Amino acid sequence: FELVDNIAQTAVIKVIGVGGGGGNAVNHMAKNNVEGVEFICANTDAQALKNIAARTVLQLGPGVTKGLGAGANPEVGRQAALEDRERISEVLEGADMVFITTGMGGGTGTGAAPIIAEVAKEMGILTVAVVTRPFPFEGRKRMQIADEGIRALAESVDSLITIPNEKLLTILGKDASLLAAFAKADDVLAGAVRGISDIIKRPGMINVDFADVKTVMSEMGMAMMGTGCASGPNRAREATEAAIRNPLLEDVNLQGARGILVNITAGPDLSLGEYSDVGNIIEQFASEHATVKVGTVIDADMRDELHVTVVATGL
Ligand SMILES: Nc1nc2c(ncn2[C@@H]2O[C@H](COP(=O)(O)OP(=O)(O)O)[C@@H](O)[C@H]2O)c(=O)[nH]1
Repeated sequence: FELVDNIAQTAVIKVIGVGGGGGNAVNHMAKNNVEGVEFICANTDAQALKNIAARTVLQLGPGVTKGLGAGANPEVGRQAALEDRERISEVLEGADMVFITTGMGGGTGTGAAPIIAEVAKEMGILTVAVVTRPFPFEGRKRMQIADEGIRALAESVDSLITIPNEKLLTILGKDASLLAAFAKADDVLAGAVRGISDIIKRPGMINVDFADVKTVMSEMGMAMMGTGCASGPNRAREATEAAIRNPLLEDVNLQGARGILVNITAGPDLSLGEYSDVGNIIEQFASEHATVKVGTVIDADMRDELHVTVVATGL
């Protein structure tokens, strides 16, 4: 309750997007409602890094690729990354937590991300990776590489949030279309990152800190998440139902999650009343052993709506 942690709200959070898709997702975040974090784009494609939101960029494998980017080849991404080990670390120093975000299935992102996680993880930084999985319409070829990297990535991250791009279609449905599909991806990834950092950076009346997060998140590996967003007299219960009922949490057995982290983002009116509801609903779907951390986020530039965001760790 009363006693807060060592480096609570103060935690220096960096967010790095690897490869193309990643850069896109990141640059989206910048030009959006994602504050308290330092953005960074890291691509082997020197070209891509030209003129982008994030004020910190890192070109990988200058030698290996010559600013031409690992032609969808993971190995080239991994090689370019190892070449830049030093540079990677220089960019990471001072971070309490790092967000490696990227679209798996490509070359830069796929092969480079695991290395970067490896670095940070060594520096003793809370390493969380938020990555997508090719849309069905991307070919088994690409979908094959994704699993591949994800397997490797998992080996060196405190936690790994997978996002089955398929599900995004589920949602979209009618308006499903390349533009929207990837735009949606961008958005969801932003949610995942914003989802957690906001809990640390923009606390509400009841708050969770870095110590709380470190717990449910440190070396848990393999996570999934889902969002809900209601409003009106029962925005609480509703927004929560919607969260669990989120497709992105369709085939997930919360009873299994060793750790569950929750985020309630609402106006200055978010009463303790609701908070209780949010947690009660959760406490049922969770395994009595599971360690559940529920926190509040405060947002003014938002009204009656109350968005809940759950994250199942140590799956
Ligand atoms: N969210 C999001 N995902 C993307 C975008 N572009 C591509 N992707 C996905 O992420 C993967 C990475 O592809 P790409 O960025 O070309 O790989 P890179 O070689 O690491 O640059 C793809 O296979 C897609 O499924 C984008 O703009 N946004």
